[PDB]
Amino acid sequence: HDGFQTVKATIDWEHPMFKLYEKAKRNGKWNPADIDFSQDQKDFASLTSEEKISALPLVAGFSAFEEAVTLDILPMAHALARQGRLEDVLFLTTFMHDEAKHVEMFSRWQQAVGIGQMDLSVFHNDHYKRIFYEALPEAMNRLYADDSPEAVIRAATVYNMIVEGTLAESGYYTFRQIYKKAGLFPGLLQGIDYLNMDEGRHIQFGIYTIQRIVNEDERYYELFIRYMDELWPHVIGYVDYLTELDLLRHYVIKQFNLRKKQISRT
Amino acid sequence: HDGFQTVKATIDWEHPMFKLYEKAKRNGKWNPADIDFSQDQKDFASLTSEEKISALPLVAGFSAFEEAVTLDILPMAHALARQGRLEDVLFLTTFMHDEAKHVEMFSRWQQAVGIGQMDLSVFHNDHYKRIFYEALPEAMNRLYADDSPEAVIRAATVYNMIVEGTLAESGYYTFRQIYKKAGLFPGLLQGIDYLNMDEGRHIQFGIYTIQRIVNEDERYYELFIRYMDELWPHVIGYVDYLTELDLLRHYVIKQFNLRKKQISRT
Ligand SMILES: [Fe+2]
Ligand SMILES: [Fe+2]
Ligand SMILES: [Fe+2]
Ligand SMILES: [Fe+2]
Ligand SMILES: [Mn+2]
Ligand SMILES: [Mn+2]
Repeated sequence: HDGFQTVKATIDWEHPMFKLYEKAKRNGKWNPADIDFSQDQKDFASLTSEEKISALPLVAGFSAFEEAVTLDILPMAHALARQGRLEDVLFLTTFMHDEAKHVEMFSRWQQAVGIGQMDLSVFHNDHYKRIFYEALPEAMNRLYADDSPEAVIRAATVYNMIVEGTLAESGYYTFRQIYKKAGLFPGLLQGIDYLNMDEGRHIQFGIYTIQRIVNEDERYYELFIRYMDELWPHVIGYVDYLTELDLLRHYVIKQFNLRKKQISRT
Repeated sequence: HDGFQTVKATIDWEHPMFKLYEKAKRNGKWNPADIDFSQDQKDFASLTSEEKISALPLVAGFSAFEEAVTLDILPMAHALARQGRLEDVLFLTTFMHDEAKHVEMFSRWQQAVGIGQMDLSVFHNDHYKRIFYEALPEAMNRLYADDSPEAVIRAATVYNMIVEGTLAESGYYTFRQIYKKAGLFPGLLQGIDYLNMDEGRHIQFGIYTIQRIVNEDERYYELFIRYMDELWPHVIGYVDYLTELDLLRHYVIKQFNLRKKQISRT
């Protein structure tokens, strides 16, 4: 440690990520342990065997979505801390704790409805593993040895713009539509609503991070777009697998294109 | 990623660190942004120039205590995550966010009373830097390449048992005594009270971590005691410097001996 910013001076109170940190504390009070899952248990028990296995593929993708991102944000926090970006780090403590609650929430639902013992790994095909078992952890872990603008942009693209901002967002939108209409799983849907509010902040961090790097050299804009496209085939290839197993497809394309539009070449 | 625990099964609901994580969410709602510092500003302004410089040495040690530990817990989170200790990681998200609030709180006080511009690095002597600029970050950063029981015990000893559990605890106890008696700085003291409640949980993580490793091989008990003693000279050497510049001394010895007693050879 060369010194400490709050000894030499203070926090930068006007920093965008300090402002996001403040919002996260105000809006991040929900506790998954407070959700009543008593009705979700009766709902799941009421389902036919065939109706049961219809919910499980998305729920397997969910618990893994959340456990992966809980573990995989730590190298980003390390890299930004090493660059002295104290406000970013403060914000990322709320990011990481949010992901812990999301892991917790889905595991509490599984336990409540009685599928905790079932191994749901069956429902991750080849493209799902390419992203969540491979390209996500490789891009994040890179940052321990290579924190170049190229490496940070790629980490933020894979994690924030694709995993959270394209795939997970579409999955939760889809799952909510379906079961809100059925009147089923009110505990889980309240959980997803809280989760979606959290993830609004997470995507803003990804946008800020990519944009501040693009703002130094528009070459990085073309890197951003290329990594986005590089990843699309596996994004859709997981959708197809679930399908083979419609609205999920349409919303995913929309979200992917929206994320590109939130980054400006200049 | 080999798999995801909450896909294959669930969280271990009975794990001690899951229970500590639950407590942290219940008891970790305070927000430093809600503290009224209006009276602290008038108090500091009322002090004579000489009374002012009496508070500053401890406050410089404080803002650095907290900024160092915010950054320096990340390698422990990485190491335990790599070992698949999901419940420990969940808990450590509350640990890291608590430290962010502690950094924030002290920086908000400095800003409110009008010392934010002053560089307080003057008040870290040689032993303070040995611990906080050197031995703390080296022991934590080691865990990126060496997560052996020896390395984890040493990290937990330096960070949790010495930095937090011996020095910071004694400093806050001392500072509170003094100013509570004077009727001064009620905002700061409310901040320290909240901070002290948080740090109760942090020390329990350190104890759990050391004890679970000692429980595999009592050789590690003698390592624990030796690292504790290795560090004492610099612990007291910072006390002496502040003194030269009494109750702080007495409480520090007590806390040091208490921390050893919380680890059992068997
Ligand atoms: Fe997220
Ligand atoms: Fe395919
Ligand atoms: Fe702490
Ligand atoms: Fe000395
Ligand atoms: Mn999430
Ligand atoms: Mn602290």
